[PDB]
Amino acid sequence: DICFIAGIGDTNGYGWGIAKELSKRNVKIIFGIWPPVYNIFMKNYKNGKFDNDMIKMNILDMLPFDASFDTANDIDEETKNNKRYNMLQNYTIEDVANLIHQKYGKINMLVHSLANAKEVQKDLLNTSRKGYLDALSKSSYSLISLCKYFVNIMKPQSSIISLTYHASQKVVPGYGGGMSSAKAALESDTRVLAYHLGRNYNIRINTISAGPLKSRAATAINTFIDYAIEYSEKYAPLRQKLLSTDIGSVASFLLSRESRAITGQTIYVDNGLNIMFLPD
Amino acid sequence: EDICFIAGIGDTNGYGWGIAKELSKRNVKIIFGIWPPVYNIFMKNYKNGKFDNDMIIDKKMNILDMLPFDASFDTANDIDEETKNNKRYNMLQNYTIEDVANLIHQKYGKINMLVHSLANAKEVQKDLLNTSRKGYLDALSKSSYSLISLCKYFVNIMKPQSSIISLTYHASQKVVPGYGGGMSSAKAALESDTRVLAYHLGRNYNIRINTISAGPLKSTFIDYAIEYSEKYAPLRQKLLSTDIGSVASFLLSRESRAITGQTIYVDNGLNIMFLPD
Amino acid sequence: EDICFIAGIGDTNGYGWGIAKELSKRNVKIIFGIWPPVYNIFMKNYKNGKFDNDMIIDKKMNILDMLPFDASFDTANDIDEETKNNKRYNMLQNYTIEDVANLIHQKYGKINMLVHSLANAKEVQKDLLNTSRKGYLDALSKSSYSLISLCKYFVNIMKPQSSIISLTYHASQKVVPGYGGGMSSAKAALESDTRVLAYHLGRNYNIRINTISAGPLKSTFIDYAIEYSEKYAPLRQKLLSTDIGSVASFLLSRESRAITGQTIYVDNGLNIMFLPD
Amino acid sequence: DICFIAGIGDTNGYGWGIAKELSKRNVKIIFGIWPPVYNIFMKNYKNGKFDNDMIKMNILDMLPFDASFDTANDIDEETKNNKRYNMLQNYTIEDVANLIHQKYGKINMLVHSLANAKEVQKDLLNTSRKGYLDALSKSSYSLISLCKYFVNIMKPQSSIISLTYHASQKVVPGYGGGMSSAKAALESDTRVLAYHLGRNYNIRINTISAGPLKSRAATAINTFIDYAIEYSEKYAPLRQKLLSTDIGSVASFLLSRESRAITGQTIYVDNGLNIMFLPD
Ligand SMILES: NC(=O)c1ccc[n+]([C@@H]2O[C@H](COP(=O)([O-])OP(=O)(O)OC[C@H]3O[C@@H](n4cnc5c(N)ncnc54)[C@H](O)[C@@H]3O)[C@@H](O)[C@H]2O)c1
Ligand SMILES: NC(=O)c1ccc[n+]([C@@H]2O[C@H](COP(=O)([O-])OP(=O)(O)OC[C@H]3O[C@@H](n4cnc5c(N)ncnc54)[C@H](O)[C@@H]3O)[C@@H](O)[C@H]2O)c1
Ligand SMILES: NC(=O)c1ccc[n+]([C@@H]2O[C@H](COP(=O)([O-])OP(=O)(O)OC[C@H]3O[C@@H](n4cnc5c(N)ncnc54)[C@H](O)[C@@H]3O)[C@@H](O)[C@H]2O)c1
Ligand SMILES: NC(=O)c1ccc[n+]([C@@H]2O[C@H](COP(=O)([O-])OP(=O)(O)OC[C@H]3O[C@@H](n4cnc5c(N)ncnc54)[C@H](O)[C@@H]3O)[C@@H](O)[C@H]2O)c1
Ligand SMILES: Oc1cc(CCCc2ccccc2)ccc1Oc1ccc(Cl)cc1Cl
Ligand SMILES: Oc1cc(CCCc2ccccc2)ccc1Oc1ccc(Cl)cc1Cl
Ligand SMILES: Oc1cc(CCCc2ccccc2)ccc1Oc1ccc(Cl)cc1Cl
Ligand SMILES: Oc1cc(CCCc2ccccc2)ccc1Oc1ccc(Cl)cc1Cl
Repeated sequence: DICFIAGIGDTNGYGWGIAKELSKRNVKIIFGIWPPVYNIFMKNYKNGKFDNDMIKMNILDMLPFDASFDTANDIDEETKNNKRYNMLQNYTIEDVANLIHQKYGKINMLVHSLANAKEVQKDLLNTSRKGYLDALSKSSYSLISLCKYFVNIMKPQSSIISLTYHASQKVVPGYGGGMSSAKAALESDTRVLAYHLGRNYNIRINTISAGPLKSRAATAINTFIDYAIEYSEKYAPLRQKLLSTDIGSVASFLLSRESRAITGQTIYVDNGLNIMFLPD
Repeated sequence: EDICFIAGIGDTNGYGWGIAKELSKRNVKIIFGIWPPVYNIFMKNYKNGKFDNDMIIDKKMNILDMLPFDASFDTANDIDEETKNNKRYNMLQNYTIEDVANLIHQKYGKINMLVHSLANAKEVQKDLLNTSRKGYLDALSKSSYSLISLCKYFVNIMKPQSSIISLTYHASQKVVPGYGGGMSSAKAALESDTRVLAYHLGRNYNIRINTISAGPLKSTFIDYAIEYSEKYAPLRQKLLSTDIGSVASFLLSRESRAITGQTIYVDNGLNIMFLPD
Repeated sequence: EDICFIAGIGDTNGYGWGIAKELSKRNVKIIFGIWPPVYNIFMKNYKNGKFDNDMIIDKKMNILDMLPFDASFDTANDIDEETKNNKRYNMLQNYTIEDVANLIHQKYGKINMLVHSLANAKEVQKDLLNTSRKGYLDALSKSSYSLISLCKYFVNIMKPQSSIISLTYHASQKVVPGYGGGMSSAKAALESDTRVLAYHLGRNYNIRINTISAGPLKSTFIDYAIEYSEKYAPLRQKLLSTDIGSVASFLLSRESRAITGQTIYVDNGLNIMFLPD
Repeated sequence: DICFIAGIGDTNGYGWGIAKELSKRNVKIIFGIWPPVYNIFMKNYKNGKFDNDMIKMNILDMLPFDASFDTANDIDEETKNNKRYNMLQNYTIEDVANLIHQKYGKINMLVHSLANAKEVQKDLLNTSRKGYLDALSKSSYSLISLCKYFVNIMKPQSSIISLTYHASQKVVPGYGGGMSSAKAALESDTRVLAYHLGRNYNIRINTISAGPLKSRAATAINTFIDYAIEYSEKYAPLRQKLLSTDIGSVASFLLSRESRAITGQTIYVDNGLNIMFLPD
């Protein structure tokens, strides 16, 4: 059992919570880390910062990974030469697939745990074409392409999950930049992918619609997350605090053979908030 | 020590059984609630060892008890004289929803898992337009309200962070000609009630409730459904009662503590398709 | 010459009226079906001119007839002796669903528009978990099965390409605490049945059926709903009974010939929101 | 009553059916026409080809329009110089808005009736990043931007509609190139837009999920439409043939004041096919 986790940058997000829970079932974890935060994440690892947070994880490997790039030929010269990518290799999608396959053979688990939008702070009406396409490229297409290259290094009857948010289905003002659009496309693509992957590969794919968690990404939005969290803890059917390991144990289930008959689905792990119409 | 009450088994050929089997792997103690008119037959078969092969898990299914259980009666007060006189029922007692909760609580204490696994529609063969008021309401009574009454009465005998599931079918959401008698209507109400119940039980007791929308299991038209499913579903493998079982087991465990009010599809992904390919 | 039967009016303060008004603009002849216990009061008020202002369209609403109509009885056969004896009912006749279809057909011939605009739940004040089996099934009987029985009996007296609508509410799909007694369950069943009925009626009679999910109209918690709606809905204007009326008119016309089996939201867009802003 | 129809190229699609139905209610129609097909469409108009099809429409104007371009500054040099754009002016989104406002003042109706995807023939898994982003840019973002520039030349209480397809919600193999993704994003964006447009502008926006129609675009897909049409006519609850004027009269209703309380909605005009699970 080996899982590649694409999109972890610290211990405060869903990626880490998923890693933690998979470790409990003795799953081998490989981190794919965005080069802008790659070095600091490494430094904190060896300097034992995450030691309190790993309570012990089985981290097979930690690789540079940028889901903007499908192959080495896609890397633009500027990025190629950038201070933070300098200096790094094999971080495209095709490249990490190959690298992982060489080091470890075929894997059976894949987690898409990333999203990005340059103009998330703008509302949809005010988002540029460029910002909107960026959101879809990094948050949605990246999943499709992740699948395309990893299906060849995955066995049957492997499993894939991604993370989404209810703003795709119902209006959440402030979730801007085309992020709502990107989540809607990703939830749709999850179905279409589940069809092709199931038929041709006997591989499963689902997505988890998570509730609010105060992560790096969540703060990128101009107190929105604080309100989100506070509103959820007040109005959700379940009033417990939502933890990243709550999503993690659900991710672990979806990735395991116990969920062998579930595919193409959007599964809500949000203390039930999604079921509410009117505040209390 | 976890205990699960499974309401609605009649043989080892349905979802209830598949759910019992998977739960047993987690060392969950099982209590069966069985429709009185087939209770004695079931006990006989069980005694005659007909289920021995079905019970093997190198682990035996630990069946704590098997009780007569009728989802159409809420309390002793609701038993009509015609069933009181009735052959089968005459030699059985304490089979109303409240009576069974009291029995279980008395004999074994509080439980923490509840499975609603039962449906009945006396006119399931007639299409909706030709279903009588009597047939429709019977369908709703047995298949939908029974869930609410189960929750009403079993919540008092459940631990906090307990979990509840029922079984539903996609005919509630999309048209399946042949799934008649108001069974579609009953499933739609059940999925809606699952949300409303999730709010109440969640806020007032910290108890979760979800429903599993299952693909076809041979437990006529069922042969069509199964064939069509196996031809057109994203996943080619045969859908097993234990495929639903392992999902049920997870929803009933604390691994799913943040999931409630949901309809979870366990159907090889058939629900996602629009047109045959 | 188009004729629409509107089942479920009691005053000029609800959706039924708003729908009658808008249809009148299209020169549709209106027949009202009125719950017997308020039939006489309604006739009196109508006679005493209490509705004259409400009827102005420089066009008068053309009310072809007003008949007693009870959605809980399918045929003369279903009338229980307690209602037979009953004060109000005693002096009225032919108010069962089949009886009214026969009357209308006899007096006026075939119609081509049908509106189901009625809901009743005797325990609407209790939350779902505390609703009795009796209260739940009453809700389903009056609010959901009544639609099926209406279609069953009125289809024989309708022209081809006729059209049918009912009224529903979003509590079926998302939790609205306070909308109790199984009204949420009833609405969920009604929206599902609308699809199943659309298939049967569409294939067998080329008749369409849809439902309108309406926002709140003051016709307690309703004051909350209306206030919340007017604060948080995408559209600020007040939701009028005639906002539902004009949508109903369109769904009942041939302009919507390719729309059937749908739940159409007329609620200022409130349904699309997740969190208050 | 003036309506701008963005995305008509002949009389065989939904745009024309919508034009026809709006004319019946005495609405003034302005066509926005993709420059690749602009000249031939004009030529056929004056050469009376469409005369049989206009049975008489009130065509206020016919303008070159390319929804790929938000402003003149967005036009790339090659396109600017292309044989078919040569030669044409004011065809960006900002430009047609301005032009229409100068000629006619403010309008009250807008129809987004276009879609495009370079790789529609490929299935999702095999779509490139570039193809996928093209689909979203032309089919989805174009609506957002159309709204952004037209809201200023529209009165309250104006109305906007677009066209979508059920492949966003359920799997339709063969609807490739990210078109499924684009429709899912567009249905989501319709909600988010309905919120901002309703609150700030008292303007409505909805989308029509249409059934199959043998149009130019529909044939671009590698007999798929023929099967679609044939399957729908066999299995839809309503077995009448679906006409472009069936959508048109629904479009007319949504655009009119009769639908003043409907917004953010996906309305199915498809003889009811969407409600079916199992074939007959
Ligand atoms: N936090 C929430 O409230 C919440 C709610 C619902 C869904 N989600 C989803 O969960 C997922 C994880 O987000 P999170 O909340 O854990 O924040 P996070 O910051 O912990 O995770 C996002 C990670 O993705 C990485 N990343 C961004 N762009 C990348 C690229 N081009 N290549 C590779 N890596 C890149 C970042 O380094 C970052 O660490 C996201 O898909 C998000 O949309 C989050
Ligand atoms: N089999 C399928 O293809 C399928 C698909 C979707 C959903 N389901 C659902 O799964 C659940 C279990 O059914 P199944 O398919 O396993 O068949 P099953 O026979 O195993 O389960 C139904 C059981 O309910 C019991 N029952 C009937 N009336 C009762 C009453 N008044 N009181 C108590 N119990 C009563 C019967 O004894 C029967 O054994 C049902 O709720 C059904 O709607 C089944
Ligand atoms: N008002 C709202 O906020 C709202 C919102 C969503 C849906 N609805 C729906 O609109 C429909 C009309 O209700 P309304 O809000 O206009 O109030 P209303 O009083 O105008 O309509 C309900 C009518 O149904 C009649 N009725 C009750 N029991 C009956 C029976 N057994 N037989 C025949 N008729 C009976 C009553 O006389 C009553 O006048 C209902 O179906 C309701 O569920 C209302
Ligand atoms: N035909 C169907 O079966 C069907 C079904 C559901 C939805 N739809 C939708 O209806 C809408 C109209 O499509 P149709 O089927 O009528 O085909 P169509 O070819 O008649 O309409 C598409 C038009 O959009 C124009 N267009 C394409 N790219 C453009 C750009 N960059 N700028 C401006 N114009 C551009 C084309 O010139 C073309 O005339 C589309 O959104 C389509 O997705 C069609
Ligand atoms: O996909 C999500 C969803 C949430 C929930 C936030 C809820 C909320 C409510 C109002 C305003 C903002 C956010 C938080 C973070 C998140 O991931 C995001 C969003 C945006 C970017 Cl650019 C990156 C990432 Cl990782
Ligand atoms: O809830 C379900 C769902 C299915 C799925 C297949 C049923 C089907 C499929 C196609 C056509 C007709 C019927 C099968 C059985 C089932 O349980 C049913 C249905 C009806 C009654 Cl009266 C009781 C039970 Cl336990
Ligand atoms: O079907 C509906 C829907 C609403 C919408 C508001 C109701 C509401 C909102 C918030 C809290 C509680 C109730 C109001 C009235 C209504 O009709 C009802 C409801 C209940 C019964 Cl017994 C009859 C009828 Cl005619
Ligand atoms: O949005 C749609 C939807 C349909 C319905 C086609 C149904 C179908 C089924 C199987 C395969 C292909 C198409 C047809 C055309 C259409 O518009 C499209 C689609 C793709 C492009 Cl590139 C352009 C346009 Cl205008």
